[PDB]
Amino acid sequence: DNILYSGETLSTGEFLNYGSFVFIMQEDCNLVLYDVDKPIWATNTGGLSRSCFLSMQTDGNLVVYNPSNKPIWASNTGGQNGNYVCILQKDRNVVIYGTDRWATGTHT
Amino acid sequence: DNILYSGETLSTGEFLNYGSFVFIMQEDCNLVLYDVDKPIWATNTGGLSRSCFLSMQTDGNLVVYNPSNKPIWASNTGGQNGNYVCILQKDRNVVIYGTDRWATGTHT
Amino acid sequence: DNILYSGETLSTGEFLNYGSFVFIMQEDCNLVLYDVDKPIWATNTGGLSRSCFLSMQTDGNLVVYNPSNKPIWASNTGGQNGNYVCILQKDRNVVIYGTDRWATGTHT
Amino acid sequence: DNILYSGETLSTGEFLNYGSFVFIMQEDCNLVLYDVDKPIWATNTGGLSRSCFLSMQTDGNLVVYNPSNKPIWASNTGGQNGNYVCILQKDRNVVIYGTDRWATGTHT
Ligand SMILES: OC[C@H]1O[C@H](OC[C@H]2O[C@H](O)[C@@H](O)[C@@H](O[C@H]3O[C@H](CO)[C@@H](O)[C@H](O)[C@@H]3O)[C@@H]2O)[C@@H](O)[C@@H](O)[C@@H]1O
Ligand SMILES: OC[C@H]1O[C@H](OC[C@H]2O[C@H](O)[C@@H](O)[C@@H](O[C@H]3O[C@H](CO)[C@@H](O)[C@H](O)[C@@H]3O)[C@@H]2O)[C@@H](O)[C@@H](O)[C@@H]1O
Ligand SMILES: OC[C@H]1O[C@H](OC[C@H]2O[C@H](O)[C@@H](O)[C@@H](O[C@H]3O[C@H](CO)[C@@H](O)[C@H](O)[C@@H]3O)[C@@H]2O)[C@@H](O)[C@@H](O)[C@@H]1O
Ligand SMILES: OC[C@H]1O[C@H](OC[C@H]2O[C@H](O)[C@@H](O)[C@@H](O[C@H]3O[C@H](CO)[C@@H](O)[C@H](O)[C@@H]3O)[C@@H]2O)[C@@H](O)[C@@H](O)[C@@H]1O
Ligand SMILES: OC[C@H]1O[C@H](OC[C@H]2O[C@H](O)[C@@H](O)[C@@H](O[C@H]3O[C@H](CO)[C@@H](O)[C@H](O)[C@@H]3O)[C@@H]2O)[C@@H](O)[C@@H](O)[C@@H]1O
Ligand SMILES: OC[C@H]1O[C@H](OC[C@H]2O[C@H](O)[C@@H](O)[C@@H](O[C@H]3O[C@H](CO)[C@@H](O)[C@H](O)[C@@H]3O)[C@@H]2O)[C@@H](O)[C@@H](O)[C@@H]1O
Ligand SMILES: OC[C@H]1O[C@H](OC[C@H]2O[C@H](O)[C@@H](O)[C@@H](O[C@H]3O[C@H](CO)[C@@H](O)[C@H](O)[C@@H]3O)[C@@H]2O)[C@@H](O)[C@@H](O)[C@@H]1O
Ligand SMILES: OC[C@H]1O[C@H](OC[C@H]2O[C@H](O)[C@@H](O)[C@@H](O[C@H]3O[C@H](CO)[C@@H](O)[C@H](O)[C@@H]3O)[C@@H]2O)[C@@H](O)[C@@H](O)[C@@H]1O
Ligand SMILES: OC[C@H]1O[C@H](OC[C@H]2O[C@H](O)[C@@H](O)[C@@H](O)[C@@H]2O)[C@@H](O)[C@@H](O)[C@@H]1O
Ligand SMILES: OC[C@H]1O[C@H](OC[C@H]2O[C@H](O)[C@@H](O)[C@@H](O)[C@@H]2O)[C@@H](O)[C@@H](O)[C@@H]1O
Ligand SMILES: OC[C@H]1O[C@H](OC[C@H]2O[C@H](O)[C@@H](O)[C@@H](O)[C@@H]2O)[C@@H](O)[C@@H](O)[C@@H]1O
Ligand SMILES: OC[C@H]1O[C@H](OC[C@H]2O[C@H](O)[C@@H](O)[C@@H](O)[C@@H]2O)[C@@H](O)[C@@H](O)[C@@H]1O
Repeated sequence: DNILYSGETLSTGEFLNYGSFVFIMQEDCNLVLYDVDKPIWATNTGGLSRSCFLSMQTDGNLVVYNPSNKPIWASNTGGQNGNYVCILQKDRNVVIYGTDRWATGTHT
Repeated sequence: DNILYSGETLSTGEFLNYGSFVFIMQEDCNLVLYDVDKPIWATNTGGLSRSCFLSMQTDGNLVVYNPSNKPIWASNTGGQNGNYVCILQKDRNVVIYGTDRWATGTHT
Repeated sequence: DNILYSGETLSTGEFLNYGSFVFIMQEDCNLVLYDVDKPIWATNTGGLSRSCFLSMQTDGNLVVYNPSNKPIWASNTGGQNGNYVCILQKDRNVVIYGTDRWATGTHT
Repeated sequence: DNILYSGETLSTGEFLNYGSFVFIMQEDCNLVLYDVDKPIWATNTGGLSRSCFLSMQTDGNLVVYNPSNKPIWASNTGGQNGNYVCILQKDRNVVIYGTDRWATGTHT
């Protein structure tokens, strides 16, 4: 999938993907955007811990947590509580949008 | 694709899709969300014109336009100018989120 | 997903999808190919049973089974035992190909 | 897309993708299967030419050609003329299946 919704987490080894782009939460705690095999962007936090998870929070903050729940890296975009999405876009940009402004209200 | 970015248009017959969900801009100008063959939601504007297109504007407004560029239906969420996305989500909700709060800045 | 591999089954309500095309195993036991809301092809076996499942067998036969495991419809392409795939193609054709002729051998 | 149909070609830089798997026809003429950034399989023909293209032929043969149309590598599965598909499967195997055994005949 190419979208991480607020309230969701990407566990170790999990990722967002689109075409040849992979945004992965690595086991060495480095969050990396790859274009095939080339690292395009990273949090540069590899080695600081093991088995981190990525959380797209309801306050709009994207945070990498270690098992002890200490924040290793954050987008520092926390703020208003609502619904947000982190998207790995077709143009290779990873963007956080929010909050929701309109909906059809057809959610199950 | 399941995302319509601001600055984009879905021409007549074009759509957003995810699994069995299809959000289509029909030729009879009705914008309909289908779950397989069942209409789940619609703007109920079929017959009011022919060959309409759907525009996700930079002001956050989702508008259905007829060829003469007159708005047939709108979400009425127009406002701040920026970047927005209209997503046909995995939970079957069609939602508009915006503006962008953070990005890796890796866009080509 | 747009591929049903041999050894797999699509339970009631499950489907293959690609763009606006949905090949679904309905609860009324009718196997239907939809292009948005229009039925393009069907086995025309709706009502003959309830809760059927679709099986892409290892003998290359695509069979619709009722709960009592009696074949309601079949492609009648059963034959050589091997690996087959039933694909809902981008050109809107649903095709069974097989057997395998070559592989990288990189399966987990 | 995760399927290369017979009669199609993947030009230089083009690829098949599924999840974190990328089967790419590189500009250095090496055909490589990547699992994120790790090479899982390759034809090991990098440097033998520039700007090769991958062809899934109607005779069931998968061939890497250089601009001068000389075969750099082949699966050597050429044979019966018909319809074939090369699939980058969900189980990380890249497999060629063919020929077609059955179809709904709903192709546009
Ligand atoms: O250009 C962005 C960024 O790229 C490089 O950082 C990304 C790499 O950071 C670390 O070196 C690792 O996390 C590495 O990950 C690979 O190696 C790991 C250790 O062998 C392995 O566990 C992983 O599976 C993966 O293969 C990242 O690829 C670096 O150039 C940065 O300076 C730069 O900002
Ligand atoms: O915020 C007040 C509201 O909170 C609690 O309900 C939360 C749900 O409210 C609605 O049903 C939806 O907004 C639902 O979320 C869906 O729609 C969103 C956009 O409309 C979208 O962003 C989500 O992804 C999802 O599809 C909320 O989850 C509850 O306490 C209510 O009583 C209260 O009024
Ligand atoms: O429950 C939501 C909504 O569903 C129904 O409206 C959707 C239908 O609206 C019109 O009837 C048409 O636009 C129809 O579209 C189909 O028929 C067209 C005309 O034959 C055809 O051109 C299209 O390709 C399509 O097959 C929509 O499906 C209705 O029950 C609403 O009351 C209700 O709000
Ligand atoms: O707004 C001021 C800015 O406007 C003009 O540039 C617009 C581009 O600015 C950045 O490069 C990006 O924001 C780019 O959009 C990409 O990133 C967004 C999030 O960062 C994302 O929502 C988009 O989808 C896209 O990936 C903008 O397009 C120009 O006049 C600048 O000089 C000026 O500073
Ligand atoms: O052109 C192909 C084929 O189309 C038509 O058959 C498909 C329909 O067959 C039955 O009528 C039903 O299975 C129907 O399914 C819909 O209705 C069901 C009952 O209301 C419902 O449970 C399903 O969810 C679905 O909405 C199929 O759509 C028919 O014209 C054939 O002659 C023709 O061969
Ligand atoms: O047929 C003889 C063989 O059968 C049993 O092994 C079956 C597996 O054999 C290989 O490992 C693979 O073929 C594997 O299937 C993978 O590759 C196929 C193409 O190579 C592909 O179609 C499949 O989808 C899958 O990716 C088979 O599952 C076993 O009894 C062996 O001892 C015996 O030699
Ligand atoms: O385990 C499979 C296979 O892996 C390795 O071969 C794959 C690599 O082969 C060559 O080294 C290159 O084609 C390389 O491609 C990368 O480097 C290129 C040159 O810098 C660059 O142009 C490409 O974009 C790409 O980044 C492949 O990755 C090797 O270990 C084999 O022995 C082994 O069989
Ligand atoms: O082989 C004899 C036949 O060849 C020429 O027609 C080729 C087309 O024939 C059918 O229309 C289809 O098979 C079509 O291919 C579609 O269906 C295939 C399975 O049925 C599938 O594999 C393909 O991907 C495609 O969807 C062929 O392309 C022509 O000379 C005919 O006159 C002649 O009888
Ligand atoms: O080290 C990374 C950042 O860690 C902290 O920010 C994370 C926290 O921010 C907000 O308090 C909430 O969103 C919390 O849920 C979240 O954990 C700060 O120290 C920040 O400055 C760091 O950049
Ligand atoms: O008939 C549908 C709506 O049409 C108009 O709104 C559309 C316009 O809204 C803003 O002015 C901008 O976003 C424009 O680009 C857009 O066309 C209004 O009449 C509204 O009340 C209607 O609901
Ligand atoms: O009624 C549909 C078809 O049912 C039977 O064929 C299904 C069986 O075919 C082969 O025997 C095997 O592949 C079995 O696994 C499969 O169930 C036949 O009666 C056929 O004539 C019908 O068309
Ligand atoms: O060097 C790779 C292979 O090249 C040749 O095979 C490719 C040719 O095979 C069949 O003749 C047809 O499918 C042709 O279209 C195709 O180009 C052979 O030399 C083979 O032995 C090599 O392995």
